[PDB]
Amino acid sequence: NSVSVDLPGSMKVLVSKSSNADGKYDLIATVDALELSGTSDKNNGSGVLEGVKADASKVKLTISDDLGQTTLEVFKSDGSTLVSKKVTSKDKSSTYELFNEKGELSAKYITRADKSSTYELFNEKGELSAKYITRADKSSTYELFNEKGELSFKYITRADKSSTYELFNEKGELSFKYITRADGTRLEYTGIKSDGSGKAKEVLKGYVLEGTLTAEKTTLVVKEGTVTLSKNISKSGEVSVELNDTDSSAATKKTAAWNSGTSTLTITVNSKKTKDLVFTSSNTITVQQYDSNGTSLEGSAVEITKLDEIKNALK
Amino acid sequence: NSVSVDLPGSMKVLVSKSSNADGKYDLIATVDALELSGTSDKNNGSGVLEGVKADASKVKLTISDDLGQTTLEVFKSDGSTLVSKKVTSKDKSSTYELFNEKGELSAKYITRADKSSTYELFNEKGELSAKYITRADKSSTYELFNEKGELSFKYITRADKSSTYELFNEKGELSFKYITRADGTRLEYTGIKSDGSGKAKEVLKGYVLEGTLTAEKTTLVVKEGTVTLSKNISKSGEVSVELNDTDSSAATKKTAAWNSGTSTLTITVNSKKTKDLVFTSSNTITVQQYDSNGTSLEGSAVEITKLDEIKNALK
Repeated sequence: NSVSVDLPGSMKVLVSKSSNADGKYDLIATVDALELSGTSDKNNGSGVLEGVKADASKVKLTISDDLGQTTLEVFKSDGSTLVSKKVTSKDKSSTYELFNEKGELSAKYITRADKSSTYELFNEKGELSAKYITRADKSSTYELFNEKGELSFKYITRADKSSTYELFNEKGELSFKYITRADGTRLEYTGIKSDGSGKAKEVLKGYVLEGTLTAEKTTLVVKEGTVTLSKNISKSGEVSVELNDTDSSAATKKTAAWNSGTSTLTITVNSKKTKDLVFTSSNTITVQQYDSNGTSLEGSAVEITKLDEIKNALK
Repeated sequence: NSVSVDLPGSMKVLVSKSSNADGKYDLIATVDALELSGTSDKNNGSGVLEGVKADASKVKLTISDDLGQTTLEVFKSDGSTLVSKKVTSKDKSSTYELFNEKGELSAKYITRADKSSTYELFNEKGELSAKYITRADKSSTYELFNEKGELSFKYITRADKSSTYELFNEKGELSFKYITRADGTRLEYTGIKSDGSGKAKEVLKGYVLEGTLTAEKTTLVVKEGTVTLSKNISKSGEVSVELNDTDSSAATKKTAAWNSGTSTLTITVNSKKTKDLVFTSSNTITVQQYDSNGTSLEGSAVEITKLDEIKNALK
């Protein structure tokens, strides 16, 4: 008679209660349609079991002494050229390797305790041709490589539901990046140089802002007369806004203060606050005027629909 | 004064009501942060408008005479090397082309009336390196190509929520295919030859069926004594089941009939129905016995959990 033992990788092994003619315990398990058999010094279900299919391909199940991992190998009829290998741990992490006709690594799937995973594809040269990475927060990264193993393309989805397409030049350097936010506003970077500089544009509902990219930050600029509004976006997506006016008259010169907590730029002329520009979480801009004391806001905040309207607010 | 005209691709053009000094109508539109201007013989908003950015890159908007399509071209400062081209029709279909630094096609996105689309990526050689196709029923196909423009990989999702991974050999012939159904049962084909033949396995809950693949069909086989059960799956997923017994005694010989409408194989021995094997929509097998007249089913249908149980039913 036998005991059934649960193993990592949703497998079972049957161990004899009594040892055999040689002092060993007899093992049986079923993989695919095939009964594997083996023997072990231990009676806990650990050991090696093997079988041979009708096509003479071979299956080997290796169960570690503490039942902490299983290895399942499938071989061609020569007994040494791998078809597949699956290593599964007690902690539910596993590596699955797939081999091509030659017995060389063709694809590899890795899953982890956290439920994250990686899929890798390999070419005729045994080099990594594509990789898809899923993390536990739902986010993912897909990478395509070229004959030199440099990036040709990359697509990233995030938890915030943004997506990014990245294209790379012949040398594997980022050349273009296209970010689509969940709300459908976009950032687009073109002509990106080896140092991470290039041209930038932010696509908002009803208008576009233009500017430049450095490795440090994105700077989008709006000029009207002598005033220059600059909207800065760090690599991490943190917005900060500034204003400079070359007007030297204390009567007409605009200055401003940025409040990071309220995402609000407050414009001042001649010692009095004149308006608040709010840079909202919906990726809109609203403008609202202060009263003649520069002390309280009047009327209601007005959502900007056009770049001319931003320019108007800077006059 | 001007009239505003709605165009394909969510654009607007302002046309003068009155013609100009040369008998032409003046056109204005805004693309990105840039005011484009032009003139036309017509007063409907059709014609060509152009602008030059602060970096001397150029934008050209071509609006057809019947307002049936727009073409928006972005050029480098030379005025001829494309950065991007977007052709948009009245029927909401559009082609978006992206060019690399050299002015060569790097990526192309096509969307259609039906809301289906294709994304294409091109390599340094101007050859198709990857393609993603989304159809209107939600289904999609992703293809990766090699340096010879033959397939290296393909991933397909369907409306029925099945997925398929396909791997290809050095010559671009299918070598492996792994089908995962929505219920988590699987078909796996290995060692696929140029004629579409190879090894097959169906992964069911609790057991695996093995067999072979031809271009015609998948045949999974279960043998017990002199009886052979064959489960056939066409390329389209249509199941049919047959049984043959080499037993020559009319007293013990099994035969069977397949009912495609009820997905049921009915076994007969000695002129009496003995059991129904149902091949269910959940990709399970149930067995149920007939009474001693072979006329009505007795007890209840029992879900098979193991290959040994199928073999038992064939004894």
